[PDB]
Amino acid sequence: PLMVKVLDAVRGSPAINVAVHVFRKAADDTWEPFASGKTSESGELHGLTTEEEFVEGIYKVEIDTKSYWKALGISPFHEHAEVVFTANDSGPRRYTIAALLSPYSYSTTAVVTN
Amino acid sequence: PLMVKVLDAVRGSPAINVAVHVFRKAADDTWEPFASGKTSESGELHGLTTEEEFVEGIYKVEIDTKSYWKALGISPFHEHAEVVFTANDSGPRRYTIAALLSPYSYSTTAVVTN
Amino acid sequence: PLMVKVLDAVRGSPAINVAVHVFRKAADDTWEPFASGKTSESGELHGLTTEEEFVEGIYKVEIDTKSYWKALGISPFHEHAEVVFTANDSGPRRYTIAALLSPYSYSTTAVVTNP
Amino acid sequence: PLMVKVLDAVRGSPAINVAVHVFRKAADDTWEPFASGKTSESGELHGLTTEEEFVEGIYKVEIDTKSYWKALGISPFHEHAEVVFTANDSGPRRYTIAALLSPYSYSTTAVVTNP
Ligand SMILES: Cc1cc(C)cc(-c2nc3ccccc3o2)c1
Ligand SMILES: Cc1cc(C)cc(-c2nc3ccccc3o2)c1
Repeated sequence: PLMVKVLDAVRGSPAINVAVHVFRKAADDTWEPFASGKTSESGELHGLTTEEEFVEGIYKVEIDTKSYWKALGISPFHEHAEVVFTANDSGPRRYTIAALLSPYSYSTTAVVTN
Repeated sequence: PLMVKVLDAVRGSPAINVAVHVFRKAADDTWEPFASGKTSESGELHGLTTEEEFVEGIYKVEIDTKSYWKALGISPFHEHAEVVFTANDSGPRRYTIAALLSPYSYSTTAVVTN
Repeated sequence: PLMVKVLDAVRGSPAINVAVHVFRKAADDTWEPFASGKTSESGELHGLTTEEEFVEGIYKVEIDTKSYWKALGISPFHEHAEVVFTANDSGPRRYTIAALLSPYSYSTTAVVTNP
Repeated sequence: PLMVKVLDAVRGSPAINVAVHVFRKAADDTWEPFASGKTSESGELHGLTTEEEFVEGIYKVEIDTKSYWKALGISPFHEHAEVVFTANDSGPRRYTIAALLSPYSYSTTAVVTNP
């Protein structure tokens, strides 16, 4: 139900081997680790969770943009990109969190489908 | 070798049934029709051309954003979105022209891969 | 030294009355409240801090996009937009944090100048 | 009534010395040259036209992004960014055409105000 896709606006390519961490907000308002991985050669990270586990709640997707740029020998602005949203059962069932990265800028969009 | 993908930033969905026209720049500097179609339920338009036909040159991808918004009952700013680029044989072989649409704004990125 | 500007991609206008909260990473790694305000009729928020107070650190600029959208009758996707960055680590700079908002998408850019 | 502002997403700065050509659709459906200029050190281009001259029409703002990038040693993807819109068809408005540039990506937003 959750996929993350990352693109590099400088090179016009997927952003490969980017670390991504997902957290779920706990009842005490802290962020608890939920799932993680590294984007593939296609810039995608699949397999993070299951329908059973991805219950309604507030989630945060943290994308390690700084390490990505540093590996390319480029100084970037942000520490990371963070995407924070509520998962809602009464909306479509599949969430794609997309991010488009530049050194001093990023875009993120949610594509929510059935 | 050429795919076009269009997303709707207002609804968080693919932009479906969007008309797309591709032109190739002729020797006399006019734009000649090259290929066209409508985006699918996934917001994608595949099958526009072939490797044989997609020779080096300057191409323009025109996305009929205004009709898309009007069909949703929303007044938009732009007449269309236009993406103009040179196809280069010494780069990767597959070009994805992506567009992210809002009523008063759009983003476009090229993802060029092997 | 720190300004925030927010635009609305739906209406083609400044995003007015957007709440913004700034935090700074403390020595204990918690996010300490640093400054807050709301965007004006121009979509800008000025006067958050001073060059004396805006020391080196890791800052988080939280833009309350959900609270903004709900008021135009849009149930938007994100809770807020968070912009996290190291500031002033090569000496004082001026930072503009710009954000462009749509209900299911946003972008943010930093413009950094050396006075 | 017509301003263009351009930012560079790579450097986190205004995009300076960017050429901009504006055209207007003529009665014969050709693109007639309307105004041109270059962005300043602030990334802004002011003074393109006057409210008298900026009549209703379909306008195209061509931003010469390739010419810009080639100079920072980036071979970029696009030839230019084209922004095409109907203006002033409900009476005079003020238009800001903003663009955010990366070598393989750009975004553009319009801010439209009624004086
Ligand atoms: C935030 C943003 C900006 C742009 C120009 C494109 C996209 C985008 N999001 C995508 C999700 C799936 C496949 C292709 C996609 O392209 C996302
Ligand atoms: C992150 C972003 C993306 C785009 C296409 C535009 C802006 C933007 N933010 C602006 C604030 C004041 C004047 C012009 C502005 O343009 C900010």
